[PDB]
Order: sequence, then C-alpha cells, then structure tokens
Amino acid sequence: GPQPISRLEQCGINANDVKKLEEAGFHTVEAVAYAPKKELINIKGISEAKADKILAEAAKLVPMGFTTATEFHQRRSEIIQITTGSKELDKLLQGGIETGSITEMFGEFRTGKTQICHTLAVTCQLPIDRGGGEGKAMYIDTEGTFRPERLLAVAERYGLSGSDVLDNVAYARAFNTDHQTQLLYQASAMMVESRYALLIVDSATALYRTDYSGRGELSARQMHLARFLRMLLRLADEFGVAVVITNQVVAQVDPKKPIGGNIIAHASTTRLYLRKGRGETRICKIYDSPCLPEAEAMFAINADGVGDAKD
Amino acid sequence: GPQPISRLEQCGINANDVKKLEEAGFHTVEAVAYAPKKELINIKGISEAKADKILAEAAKLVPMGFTTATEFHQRRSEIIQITTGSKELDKLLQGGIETGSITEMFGEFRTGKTQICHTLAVTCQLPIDRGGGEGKAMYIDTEGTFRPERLLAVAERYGLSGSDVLDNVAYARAFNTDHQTQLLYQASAMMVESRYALLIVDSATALYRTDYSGRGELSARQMHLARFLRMLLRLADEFGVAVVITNQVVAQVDPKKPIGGNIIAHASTTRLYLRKGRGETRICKIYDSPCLPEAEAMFAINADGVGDAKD
Amino acid sequence: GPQPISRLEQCGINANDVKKLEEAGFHTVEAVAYAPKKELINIKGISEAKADKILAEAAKLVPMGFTTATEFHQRRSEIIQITTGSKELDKLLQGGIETGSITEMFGEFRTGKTQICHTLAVTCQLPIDRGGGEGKAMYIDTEGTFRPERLLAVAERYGLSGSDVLDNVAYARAFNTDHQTQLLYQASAMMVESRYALLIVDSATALYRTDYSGRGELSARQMHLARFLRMLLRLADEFGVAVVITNQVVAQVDPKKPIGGNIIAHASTTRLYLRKGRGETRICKIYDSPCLPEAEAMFAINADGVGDAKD
Ligand SMILES: Nc1ncnc2c1ncn2[C@@H]1O[C@H](COP(=O)(O)OP(=O)(O)OP(=O)(O)O)[C@@H](O)[C@H]1O
Ligand SMILES: Nc1ncnc2c1ncn2[C@@H]1O[C@H](COP(=O)(O)OP(=O)(O)OP(=O)(O)O)[C@@H](O)[C@H]1O
Ligand SMILES: [Ca+2]
Ligand SMILES: [Ca+2]
Ligand SMILES: [Ca+2]
Ligand SMILES: [Ca+2]
Ligand SMILES: [Ca+2]
Repeated sequence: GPQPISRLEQCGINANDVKKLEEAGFHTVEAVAYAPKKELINIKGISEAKADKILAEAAKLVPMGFTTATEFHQRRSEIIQITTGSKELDKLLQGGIETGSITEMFGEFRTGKTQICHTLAVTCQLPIDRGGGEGKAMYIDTEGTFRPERLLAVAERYGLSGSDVLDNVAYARAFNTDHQTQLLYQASAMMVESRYALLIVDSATALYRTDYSGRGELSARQMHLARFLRMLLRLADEFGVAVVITNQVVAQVDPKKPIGGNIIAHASTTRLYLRKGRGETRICKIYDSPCLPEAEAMFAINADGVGDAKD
Repeated sequence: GPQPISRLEQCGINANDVKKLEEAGFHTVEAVAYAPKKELINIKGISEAKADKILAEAAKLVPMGFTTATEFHQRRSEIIQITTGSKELDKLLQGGIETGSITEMFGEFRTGKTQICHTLAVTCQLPIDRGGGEGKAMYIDTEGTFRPERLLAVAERYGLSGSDVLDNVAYARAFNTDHQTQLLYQASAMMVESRYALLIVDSATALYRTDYSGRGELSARQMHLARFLRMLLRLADEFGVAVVITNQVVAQVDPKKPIGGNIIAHASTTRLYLRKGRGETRICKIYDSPCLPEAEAMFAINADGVGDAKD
Repeated sequence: GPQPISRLEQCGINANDVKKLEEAGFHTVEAVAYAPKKELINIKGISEAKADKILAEAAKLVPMGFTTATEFHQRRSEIIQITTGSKELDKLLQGGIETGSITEMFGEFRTGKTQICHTLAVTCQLPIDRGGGEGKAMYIDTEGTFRPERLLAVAERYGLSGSDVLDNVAYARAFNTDHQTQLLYQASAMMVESRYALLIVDSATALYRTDYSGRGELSARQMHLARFLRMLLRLADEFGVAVVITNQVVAQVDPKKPIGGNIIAHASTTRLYLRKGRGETRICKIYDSPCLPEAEAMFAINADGVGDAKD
C-alpha cells in the first residue's frame, strides 16, 4: 500500500536528510507529505531551505489536490469493514468496523470493551470474504488487562489455528502517557514493514486521568491527548487501518459521560455507547457517526468472545 | 526479580541524583522507567537536562518495546495464582488469586472480606505446588480489624508452624487517607528488600468516605483514590504481586453498589461480589473480569478460616 | 497511656498554635498525629507551612510505620476485656467486651441494651483480675433512660460501695444530633485528664431518625452519622477504651434489620443481636465479629443487673 520513505532517495533527495527523517518518526513518504513545515523544522539536521524542497518533492508522489466526489466514492466502495463477530453489531455498523477511521468505545466497567478489542484482534485476520480485515493486529494496553486466552477462544471459534493468531498480533504495555506516545512511533515503523489491519489502544485515556491531575494540568492533558489523537489519525490515513480506542466514563453530578472532554469527542469519527444488559448480554448504542443513523444493538459476551445472544 | 535502583550507579549515573530518587519513593529501576517526566521533575535535585538522561538510561535496562502475543502468553503461563483455601473459589478463579493484578472484594458487612484477606495472608506463604504464592505478606488495615488468631488458625490448618507465619507478615494501621498513601512508599521499599507475594488493603475505601465528605470534596476524593490505585498498580507491575483490596457498598435508593464510583471499577482488574448465604456459608460472584466468565461460588467461613461448606 | 498534647511545646512547636489546637478538639499528640492535613487547615490560625511541620513532629513521637504481626499479637495479648456480668455472654465474647473497638448492640425494645450498658458502667471499674476494666465510665444518653438505681443494684452485687461508683461515672444528655457530637470533644478532653475505660452511647441512632427525615435528608444523615462514628473510632484508638453503642431496629417489609444502613454496620467492629427469651431471660447473638464465630447465648435480666438465668 504505502510507499516506503526511501522513494525520496533516487528522485533527488540525498542520504543524510532522509536518514535524519526516520528517527523523528517518519518512515513513509506520505507522513512527510502530510506533515507541515513546523514538524520538519524541529529536528536538527534540516533547514528550511531544503525543507520546502523535501515537501515539494513529496507532493508530486502522493495526490494532495482536489478531487471530485465520484472517485472518492469509488475509493470508499473498496474500504474494508471488519466484522465484530456479532450479527447485530455488524448490521448496526453495516458491515462492521470501518478501517481508516478512529472508532471509540466507551462505557462503565464490564461493558465489554476489552472483549470487543480481543475479538477484533482476531477477526481482523480473517479473509475479506469472511468479513475480516486480512492483516496483522496491534494491541496497546495501558491497564495490563490483555488476556490471550480470549484470543485463543475466538480463534478456535472461526476454526483458525491457535498458534499463528498469537504470533501475528503486536503487543505493548504503556506505563505512562509519554510511553503511551512513543509506542505510536513504533506503530508507524512496524506497519511500514508488515501489513497491519487493526490498531487498538486500551485504554487511550486510562493513564491520562492520573498523570495529569487537577484543574491545573487539565489544559496540558487535553493538549497531550489531542496530539495523541492527531498522531493516530495520521496513522489511520497513512496505512488505511482501523483505529479502535476505548474510553472511560465519569458520572455527571448535578447520567454518565465519557471522559476526555470535547477533544476526544471531535477527534473520534465514530463513538459507541456500551451499557450492560441482562446477564452476559449487553447493549451497544451509536454515540457519534457522520452517516450512520442513531440506533441500538444487542450484543452478548460468551466464553468464545463477543457474539450473538441465545435469544 | 526486580533489579535494584543502584544498578544505575555503575552504568553512568552518579551518586547525588540516585540518592535523591529513593526518598521520592523510587527504590527500583523499573519504577523510574515506568514514571513519566513529570514525576521526575517534581523533586528538587533533578533538572530536565539529566531527567531525560536517567529515563533513557533506565529504558535500556527494562524492555519497554513492542512484543508479540506469544512471549506474553509464555510469560503468563508462569504467573502464580494463589489459592484461597476453598475449592469452589479456586475453580471460580481457575486456580485462585492471580498475582500482578488488582483484585477487589466488595459487599455488605460480614460478607467475609476480612477472613479472605486473613486466609490469603497465610496461603500466600505455601509452596507453589500447594497453590501458595511462596512469599511474604503485607496487610494494611484501615479499620483496626486485624485479628492474628485467624492467621494462627488457618496456619495450623495447613500444618504450618504458628510462629513463622506471624513473623512473616507485614502490618500497618492507616489512620487517614494521607497516611494510607505514605504506607505505599514503604510498600515499595520493603518489597525491594524481601520477596513479597501479597498486598492487602482493608479497606481501600473506608477512610475515604469520611475524610472527603459531601458533593464538594467528591472530586478531590476521586482524584486521591485514583492516585492511590495507580500507585498500587505500579507496585503490582514492579514486583509482580497480588493486590487484594476490600470495598464497601452503598444502598441504591430510587439493590446495592460498591462505593468509589467508576474510578475503582475501572482500576480494579477483577471484582468479586460477596453476599451472605445460610448460616456461616456465603456466596461469591464475579463482578468484573477480563477473561473469566460471570459465574458464582459457594464459600464457607469456619473457625479455621475460609474453606468448604460441609454440604 | 496517651501522651499529652503539651509534649509538642518543648519539642519545637510554639504556644500559640498549640493553644489553638485544643479548642479544635485536639487534646493529645496522637489525635494530631492521626488527623490528616485537612483537619488542621480548617482552623483559622494554622497555615500549611507549619501544618506539615506539626504533623512531621508528631510523627516522630508516635510509631506510625510498618510492624510485624508478632509484636501486634503481643500487644493484643494485653488488651483488656471487660466482663459483662454473665458467664454465658463472657464465654460467647471469650472474656467479655474488648477495649479499643466499637461494639454495637441492636434489637427491638426491652431487649435489655440499656441494662447491659448499666451493668458495663459498673463492671468496667472492677479490678482487672475480676474481669473489670479498672477505669472510669462515661455514659451518653439520648433518651433520658439513664437510671442510677440499676447502677447501685449492680454495685452491691459485686460488693463495691455505691457512693464511689456513682461519683466515678460521667453522664450527659444529648438533645439533638449536633449536641450528640459536641459531647465527643468534651469526651476527648476529659479522658486526657483521667483514666477512663468505657464509652457508652445510648442510643447512637435515636436522635438521627427524627432530626433527619425522609429520602432527602437521608444522605445527610449518613454523612453526619459516618463522621460521628469516626470520632468514636478515633477516641478508641487514642485512648484504647471500649466503645459500646446501642442501635434501634426497623421492621423489614416485603424479619427486622438494625437501622443505620451499611455505614454503621461497616464501622461496627462487633455487632450483637438481642432478642427476648422467656420471661426475664433473653437471647444474644453475634451478628458481626472479625474473629469470633457466630453463636448465641442465654443472658438474663435480674433485679441486680444482667446475670445468668436460674436455669
Ligand atoms: N470467558 C468469558 N466468558 C464470559 N464472560 C466473560 C469472559 N471473560 C470476560 N467476561 C465478561 O466480560 C465482561 C467485561 O469485562 P472487562 O474486563 O472487559 O470490562 P471493561 O469494560 O474492560 O472494564 P474496565 O474499564 O474495568 O477494564 C465482564 O463482566 C466479564 O464477566
Ligand atoms: N473464628 C470464626 N469462626 C467462624 N466465623 C467467624 C470467625 N471469625 C469471624 N467469623 C465470621 O466472619 C464473618 C465476617 O465478619 P467480618 O468482620 O470479616 O466482616 P466484614 O465483611 O469485614 O465487615 P465490615 O465491613 O463490617 O468490616 C462474621 O459473620 C463472623 O461471624
Ligand atoms: Ca478493560
Ligand atoms: Ca472488615
Ligand atoms: Ca475493572
Ligand atoms: Ca433504652
Ligand atoms: Ca462491621
């Protein structure tokens, strides 16, 4: 899909500057093209005189001009949608998780966000005709609640061997917000090398609540989260992959709202509201979507992952 | 297990800064690595210019990069699970209390949380093949309800001598929420020196109800509790120990819910619902778990600790 | 036993602040040690700059660090247990009322809770070898049901002079919940000057039922009650005295439950269920205890106080 950054070398950009790019997090030409002047100036071995040359060079390699809605529609006819493992959810999402956008799943505890992430980590590897994303998977955990047994269970549910599914998912533990961001640079790098289909951060806001604390650090928290979210969107556009984030909630006291403020609400293309049903089943609700109508679904959690309720 | 903080000394970090670290609560290299920039800047004798040097130095000592799910699965095949002393509970937890996570036991009064803590304080010392954690024990009491006679009774139940079991458990009394936190720094320190297997706080929320009172102090209460819970999780990850917390309940008036709001619900990896049975027996229910299914158990309280009902 | 508050004066704290503390209800170093920052800041003539100095200074006077269970067990071996005047109850209580904890006696009317208090107010003065607390006695009445004649009757039963027993008992009448609280401050002050052994509140919940009324004030009631119960606990730990409270019951309609909700149940270290037997005899039952097994007893009310039944 994406063209490697080394494409700049032969066309008229020499070695020192390009080799200076990657350790700033740019492993693709598109990332350089999508970046403004400011993101190029900051690193040491680059001056403005050649910064504009690099940007102008990267411009002609990737179409960044105006297009008619027709071609975009034809490009959005080929966008892959990853099944969730449940028929109800798939009909609510009209196919499942759409790649190339940021999906947010929020709710109280036990609402099932972790299991959806686990099932997505496996369903992303299915063939396209099976509703799968047909690619690798990346899981970033900020809570230590990654339990591969669920991956094994769902893998066997579709008849996939348990060995390959485990070897074919990327994992990392975020201990603070800063470490939670350096992983995104590895996200860029590794996706250049291998075909990924899904990016998961669980949770994208768990460590932000405590690291940034009080009305004082709120502004800095929002800025850090916004940069986090802009990085993610860049990853989604530069590799065309599904970004699924999990968010926590806070009770409204004056009946619950997701945390993160308006920043995560705007950044998130699609938000899903999760609430408990009866027993193992739970309720999913579309919180935000540009074209999808506001509706509901009835999804269950079984010993073999998210699926359909018996009734 | 964990590497001592003094590992930084020989590799290129001098004495003054390291000796400035420990009194901030950092007695392990991992704690420094897991901490963000902000936690390093706050203390006096450290500047950013060397703060990044310390963090970069600690980075190469502990793997904080991406990993495949296979190796994590192999690491989670060796995780110790501490038996509770009851067969039913062990089958519900598929072995018992999992180390390296935060376990929450909540319920009304007399539900048995104290006796489970007491039995865990002894079962954590058993050999691994006996289902025990094979380590020391730490018990933090916020209610003054620590009665060693129960420790003696359960100790003799397994045939362990009553002398060593008492000498091999750490005790402290928390009188306010602030004192309840300074103990966690001692928790870090002492676990560096001796092999611990279990951390108990009883109760993690008892003193928060009264110290912080009203709709006014609620926000501050939640912030203080969240910091409490992040410290604990850091201890759990930095020593790989079981964190068992006990929580209270409030009747829902509009049939009971644990106190602490969504913060303790999200932070707690696993929550157990306790309710009275008939006579001495009581009922345990899984309230939250990433991979464990929602099921129930029938656990009894005897004169020799938590065990199996006669019927 | 407890150290006087004036101990801070010579150790580096000046007079003005110290004299400001006593009118806030702090008459011992331990109380200052156990209080958090917030309780110090609220008073006018105290600033955070010196508050921390005060807390740190008091910290070195009272051991507030970790300890081994062995020492604590040895400290609990010397804990005084006050006999109840009945062999059955004492065997149920394995010696009698344990000092340093909060014990709750609940039941319907005429269950004898007031009579138990009257007997305790006397037996607390007995020599230790006789099972008595060897200390003074403090009686808080919220109902005006305090009858010294019962004290005289019990006094002569043990052969003590009726004059001294009446002169050695502190009495107070609480007319509303707020008044019910201010007495605790006087309780704190008085117990510093003289050795007390027992604190009795009868009833700890009588005035709360009527002063706060309806679902609206309910939340406020529990808040007010929760604080009340923490002052009590603090008195118990700072003086090592027995705290006995009497609670009413409400019929469960959907066969009775003690009033106060989960708040009083959790705080209550030991709860006793009282129910009438036949004639003058009545039945006691362990409702909650950290260490005692659940069992029953047969205690009788006689013309000379609580005792054993003739049969
Ligand atoms: N193997 C399984 N079979 C059935 N149900 C399961 C299984 N594993 C987990 N569950 C259920 O899935 C639910 C979701 O738990 P989970 O840990 O994912 O919650 P969460 O929404 O991520 O919470 P938090 O914010 O606290 O992390 C729980 O109620 C649990 O009982
Ligand atoms: N030695 C023993 N033998 C049998 N049962 C016992 C023994 N010690 C305590 N129990 C019982 O254990 C039960 C649990 O009491 P416990 O004090 O642990 O309650 P809890 O849930 O911690 O309550 P709280 O929130 O009020 O502290 C009580 O009903 C008590 O009767
Ligand atoms: Ca989760
Ligand atoms: Ca308890
Ligand atoms: Ca949880
Ligand atoms: Ca009465
Ligand atoms: Ca209790």
